[PDB]
Amino acid sequence: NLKIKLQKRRDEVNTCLCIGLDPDEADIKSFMQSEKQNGYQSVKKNLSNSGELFAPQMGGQMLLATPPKEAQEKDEFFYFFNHFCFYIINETKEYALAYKMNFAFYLPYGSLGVDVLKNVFDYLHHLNVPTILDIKMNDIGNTVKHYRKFIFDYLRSDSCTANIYMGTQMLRDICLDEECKRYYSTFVLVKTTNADSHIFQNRLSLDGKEAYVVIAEEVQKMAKQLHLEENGEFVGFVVGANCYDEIKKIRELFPDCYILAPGVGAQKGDLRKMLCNGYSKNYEKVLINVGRAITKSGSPQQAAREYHQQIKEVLAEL
Amino acid sequence: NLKIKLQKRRDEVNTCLCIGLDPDEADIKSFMQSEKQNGYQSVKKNLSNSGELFAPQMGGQMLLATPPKEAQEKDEFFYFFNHFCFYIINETKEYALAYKMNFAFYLPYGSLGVDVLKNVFDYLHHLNVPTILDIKMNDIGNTVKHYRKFIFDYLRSDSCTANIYMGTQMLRDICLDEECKRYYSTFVLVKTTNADSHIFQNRLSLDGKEAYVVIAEEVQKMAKQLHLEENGEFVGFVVGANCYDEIKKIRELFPDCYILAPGVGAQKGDLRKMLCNGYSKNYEKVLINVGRAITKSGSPQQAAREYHQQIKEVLAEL
Ligand SMILES: O=c1ccn([C@@H]2O[C@H](COP(=O)(O)O)[C@@H](O)[C@H]2O)c(=O)[nH]1
Ligand SMILES: O=c1ccn([C@@H]2O[C@H](COP(=O)(O)O)[C@@H](O)[C@H]2O)c(=O)[nH]1
Repeated sequence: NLKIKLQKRRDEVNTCLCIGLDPDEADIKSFMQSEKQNGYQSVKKNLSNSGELFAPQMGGQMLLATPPKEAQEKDEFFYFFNHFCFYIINETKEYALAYKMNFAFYLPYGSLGVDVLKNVFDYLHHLNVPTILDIKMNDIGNTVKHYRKFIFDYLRSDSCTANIYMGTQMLRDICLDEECKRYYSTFVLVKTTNADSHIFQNRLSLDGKEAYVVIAEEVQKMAKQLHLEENGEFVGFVVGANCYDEIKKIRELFPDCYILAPGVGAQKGDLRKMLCNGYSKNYEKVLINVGRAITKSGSPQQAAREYHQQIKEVLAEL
Repeated sequence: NLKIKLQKRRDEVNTCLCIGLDPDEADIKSFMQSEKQNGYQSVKKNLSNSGELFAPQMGGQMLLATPPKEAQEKDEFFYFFNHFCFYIINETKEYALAYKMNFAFYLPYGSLGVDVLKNVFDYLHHLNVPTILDIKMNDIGNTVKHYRKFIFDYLRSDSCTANIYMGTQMLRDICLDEECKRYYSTFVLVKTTNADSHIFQNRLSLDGKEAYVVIAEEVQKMAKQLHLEENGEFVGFVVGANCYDEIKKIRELFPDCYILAPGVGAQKGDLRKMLCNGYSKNYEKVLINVGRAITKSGSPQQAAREYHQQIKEVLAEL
């Protein structure tokens, strides 16, 4: 159960930093270039530092090797995609409460990237680090059951994100299995980081309440009807790191809620302002996601350490 | 460009029936059982009737063969998943304006199902039948670019579905490539078929207008700013087949809009009532999606022919 897992992890790493692992083609190609030049230094670390060492299920023999030849363009790309991901994990895991992998990044190459994603989730499962698939899933119940199988049975993710524009009944098919015997956590989109996010989230309303509030309220009504919390799980909220007024409102209305807050770093969200406004003494309840500001930095480990330090200093103020 | 493609196809098949291809585990297993017993009758048709015959890129040699042995459980499953999909297509293509494949169904088995999905889209591309990926995509622009690559470059889909809870700016990154030189169509969720769909879509409002209307209006404002229609493309709307009041309102507000209307068949939507309310003389502008009522019927070809007939009779009334 996730609530205990997050609490245990929080005490181990003393942070609420969530590392975003969203690799793009340039990331992979660049890592490949630098590894070819430095003689595969980061892959060597991946192979020794995976502790009980990890055995990838998808292309394990080739990943655990010398690298594929340049003539094998697909295999080479798969090798360097997997090892890029493992490199980020190994460079940053000491500083991470969780990892969030955005599904979109693992799709442009067809099934190749899904095998990578499987190896990533399997590695995180090996390390027992909390995991989130940013899939923003939304559909009718029958279809949602199939998303559930992929996210929770196949990837064995700890949580995912969901978009509830359709209604809250969909939560019944993502947060519970068929038999009503296994329970899963999700984070519902409430306020997003994009510039025009107010157009529906704030401008629409009911009975004096902005849409994002109505969405949050209805979500927790459903979470209570599903008995998630008695079964060690929760429905959390995605609230953008640049959404200062909203994160304050959400923490006020739902003191015990779990918030996932992307937007610090590449998107210029004010970490200190958001963490202050969103603060919970139980600080696993504000996951501060940082992707590109770590994965595209000269030194992912140093970047992660820096955010870890900032968050520590801000938590101390609070 | 899609608008001409749909018009041409409409004149060829004289219908607006959109076949949903959402195979579940029971569908695949059942097809496998019956093929083993009838001596692979449907696969034989798949192999001869694919015209210039189709050559699958993913596992083509094994798919074009005798079937895999039962000991090879994964290969067997892939073989029967692909051939189930090809069977539905071959049994129904004479009656289909388009096919809509819901992404969720192609995920529970990991990368295996994505290879199947690639072969499905590639076959439809071979046949030049209009295609829709029901992915309900929603994210920030940077991430949306990666969904675009998968949907439009990799799968070469004609269109997809999108959820615009985040805002309409996201349309810029799904409907246009980076260079602003290729244009793509999408259908935005407006009104959905699930029982509690009114909770946000109708109960939220702005200035007397229900949410689904505000969403539609803002969508078309953005579609016009993107110049899709001058480039042969459109942003359409998903409006449930059981959403009679809303489909009427949407057709009234946007006489020239393209509607995708799921819900007939398994979900009990009233085809005649919806088609009447949503009617356009340009009848490719109401795609009536029917999935399970065809794919789980004793005879997909007969089921498709029946819907084809009903739609013809209703269009004649109108
Ligand atoms: O409102 C939201 C919801 C989700 N994300 C996701 O969070 C991550 C932000 O990554 P980065 O900007 O830190 O690289 C990406 O996966 C993005 O899709 C946002 O940025 N904003
Ligand atoms: O409001 C919506 C939006 C999408 N779909 C999708 O349309 C298809 C309906 O299939 P069926 O009920 O005809 O089998 C499924 O892919 C489902 O996910 C709906 O049913 N309703």
